[PDB]
Amino acid sequence: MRTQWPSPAKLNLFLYITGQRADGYHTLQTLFQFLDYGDTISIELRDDGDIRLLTPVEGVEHEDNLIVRAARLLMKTAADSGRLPTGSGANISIDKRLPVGGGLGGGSSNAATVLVALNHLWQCGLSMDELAEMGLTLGADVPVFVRGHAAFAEGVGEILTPVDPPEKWYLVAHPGVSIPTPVIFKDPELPRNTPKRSIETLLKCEFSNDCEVIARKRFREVDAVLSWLLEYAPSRLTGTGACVFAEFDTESEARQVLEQAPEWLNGFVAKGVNLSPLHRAML
Ligand SMILES: Nc1ncnc2c1ncn2[C@@H]1O[C@H](COP(=O)(O)OP(=O)(O)O)[C@@H](O)[C@H]1O
Ligand SMILES: Nc1nc(=O)[nH]cc1C#CCNS(=O)(=O)C1CCCC1
Repeated sequence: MRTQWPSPAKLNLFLYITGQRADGYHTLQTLFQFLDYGDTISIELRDDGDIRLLTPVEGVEHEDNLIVRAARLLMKTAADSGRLPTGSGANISIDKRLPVGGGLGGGSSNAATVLVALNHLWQCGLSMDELAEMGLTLGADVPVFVRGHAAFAEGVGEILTPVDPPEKWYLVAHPGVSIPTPVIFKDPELPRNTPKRSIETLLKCEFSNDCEVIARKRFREVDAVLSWLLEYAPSRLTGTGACVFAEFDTESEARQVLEQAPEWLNGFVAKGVNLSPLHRAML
């Protein structure tokens, strides 16, 4: 039997950088919402203990792939606590719609979907807390996807308070440039002093992304996409870019703007989701 599992994108609806820890990571205040749009991961169980990703992700080696790393990490954690039925393995395939890189979190979502699916399929019985703890070792974005709810995130992104932001419609655009996440976070001029504020304050304040000014300055393609969208709707960088999104109250308006968009915006339209499609599938 094959099972299929959603791997949704996320948006950072706002993002404030509040400081930096000694190990390099930044402490932030951000608001995660899923999109009802993303990759689909298909899994067929194996009985020989092997883990095989059958569909390569462009530019990613098999053992570097967050899909394989998640699966191996669950297998090692489960086997070390006696929670791995003998012979547990998997064949994994992905229909990948999310850009590799871009701020939509596709790789982290892939890892989270694999952790959740294989925990169920192999019957490891790991708790949400346990999966999120292992997920954090694969990326600071992974716990929000594991836990499955829109959330106000503090710390480095793993301190998650569920909130239900309005589920807007979004035109998500991908500028034609790859921005490595470390470039933004290493920039001397990145805000790392935005005051830490309460969720009420942040919900009433206009949403912004502290990384946007640097992404726009350093990558002309991002500035171009943001300038175009800003004529139609509130629009912002998500993550550290390059992806930008525009927010609409209705599906109709979002799709009309996308119809007008030059092809170099590389756009799609999707609705916000406060419950992850992964967790809606798990019901
Ligand atoms: N299954 C995967 N999907 C996407 N990227 C992956 C995957 N496995 C490893 N990666 C790596 O992670 C990076 C992209 O991660 P992703 O979460 O897509 O970033 P972003 O948040 O910028 O979209 C790439 O450098 C790539 O090498
Ligand atoms: N806290 C971090 N510090 C770093 O130095 N690197 C990565 C970090 C992370 C994280 C949680 N994911 S996130 O989406 O909220 C974040 C990633 C893109 C922009 C916002």
